[PDB]
Amino acid sequence: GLMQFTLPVRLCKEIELFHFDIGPFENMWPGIFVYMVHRSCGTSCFELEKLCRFIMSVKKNYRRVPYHNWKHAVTVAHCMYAILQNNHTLFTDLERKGLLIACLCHDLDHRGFSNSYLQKFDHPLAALYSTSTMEQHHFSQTVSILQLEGHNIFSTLSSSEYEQVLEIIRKAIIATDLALYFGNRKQLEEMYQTGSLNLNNQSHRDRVIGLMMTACDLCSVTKLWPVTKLTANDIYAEFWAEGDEMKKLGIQPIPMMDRDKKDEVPQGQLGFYNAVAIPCYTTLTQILPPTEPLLKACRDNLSQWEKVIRGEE
Ligand SMILES: CN(CCF)C(=O)c1cnn(C)c1C(=O)Nc1ccn2nc(-c3ccccc3)nc2c1
Ligand SMILES: [Mg+2]
Ligand SMILES: [Zn+2]
Repeated sequence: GLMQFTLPVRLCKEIELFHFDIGPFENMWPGIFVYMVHRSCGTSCFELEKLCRFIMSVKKNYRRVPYHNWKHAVTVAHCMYAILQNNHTLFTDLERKGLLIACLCHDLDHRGFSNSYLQKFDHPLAALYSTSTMEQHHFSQTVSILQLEGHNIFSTLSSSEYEQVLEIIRKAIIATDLALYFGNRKQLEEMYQTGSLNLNNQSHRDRVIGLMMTACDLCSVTKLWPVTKLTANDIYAEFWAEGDEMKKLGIQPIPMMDRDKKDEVPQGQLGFYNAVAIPCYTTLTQILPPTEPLLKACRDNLSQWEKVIRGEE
């Protein structure tokens, strides 16, 4: 109390932009997160001692995989922060509180494998959670960490405020299951077009917060081209390892996961931008107009993948 986090000038300003890159200095990421909570939620949302202890236990439970790591957690929270700060007055006090935490926690204890690999390996998590296998695990890890002594950042909330925030976080985290995204965006499309979209309807906020989660989760496609391209390398490093593991189980992996089919990456990025990213950011921009720079940067990065195919890089 009276203790602002502040950042150096270039970060203080660039952090407000959608395309911000949190940088290679790991020891600055926790401070970057606290700075975003303090400015998004207020310096009174969380007891600093408890928040710091929660952040460090969350960090310790991300693994050293090439993509689904602690840098991803904080990257997906920064995007969510930019959305919240550019749409200040559309979100409740409890939403602003839950959603950044949801983003920090959304991939907790990920191992670098798809729900499909879990299910074909017959991993124990695939018997406990038949659909959204990893995403039910991530929420489960969030509640475990919140119940450690000194880790309950939500202590000051009423019984009912506490239940509403754990439920915002659960739905936020489940929505990051891209299998759920296609149906969620189709329904959001129809509802905005027929004019039936209603932000007082809790089931409508739910869908809208779910789309925000998919947008933040995919936010490597909204960065400066060299961030986009270099993150892609991490992303394939996991897909190809998964593919290698599929081959070990006696299963031909999908092309996306086969390191033998590297040559086709450019065209696979095009499919993903056209089938997933662009429609995601299009529908999001319709509903929250100030998110348009996510759409515009996604478009620039698609045209960069096109250039790759055309031999221009
Ligand atoms: C993390 N994640 C999934 C969670 F693990 C993602 O989808 C995700 C998030 N951000 N970005 C950029 C990605 C991503 O690149 N997605 C995709 C999605 C489909 N294809 N198909 C190919 C391909 C197909 C045939 C031949 C070669 C390649 N390549 C991709 C790449
Ligand atoms: Mg995930
Ligand atoms: Zn993620």
